[PDB]
Amino acid sequence: VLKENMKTTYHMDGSVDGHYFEIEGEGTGNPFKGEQELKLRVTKGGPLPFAFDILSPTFNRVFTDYPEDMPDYFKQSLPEGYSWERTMMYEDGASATASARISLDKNGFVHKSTFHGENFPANGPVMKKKGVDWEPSSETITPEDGILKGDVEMFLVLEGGQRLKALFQTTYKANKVVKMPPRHKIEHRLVRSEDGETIQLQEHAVAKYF
Repeated sequence: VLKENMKTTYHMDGSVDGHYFEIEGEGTGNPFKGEQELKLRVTKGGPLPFAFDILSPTFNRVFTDYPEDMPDYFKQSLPEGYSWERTMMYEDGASATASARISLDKNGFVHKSTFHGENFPANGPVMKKKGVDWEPSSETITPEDGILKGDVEMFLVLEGGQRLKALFQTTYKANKVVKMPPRHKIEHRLVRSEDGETIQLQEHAVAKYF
């Protein structure tokens, strides 16, 4: 079941323009408040030649503060969990796809993901490691049959305050029939920091009615 402090173990396999890498880590969060903290480590292919921010939204909508009367697609999917697939199109022609499965083991959540990135310009801000943080965002969640579609414009903040724009589209798929919500939005705030070789992420997400 689900408790007010849930742990996660993370593993990602990925590549960006031919550079293979793997990341492992741990998280804790309150899924009813929509808050989580993650500690991540590059275990293969480090150091990464690209800004970490292009990966950070891959690292679980169970951690969303949902109103009491709104159907919670992600919490309903437990214990079996859910999976998602995402495309990410940047304004400079770079593109990425990511996918993840969210399941449970004896300690809490198991988060397994892959990432594939392509055509990030060599002199662009991602390959120059100029990313600082994503802007807070508002993602439109649209039910279609038994799955959810997510659409969010994302803005990567660079050093100096310039933004790099991207369009994120996601399909969320529970393993079973759940009660579908209405069309709604999820507001996110994802913040990145570091402690030595450890990447730290914090997310707060809140579902809201239109």
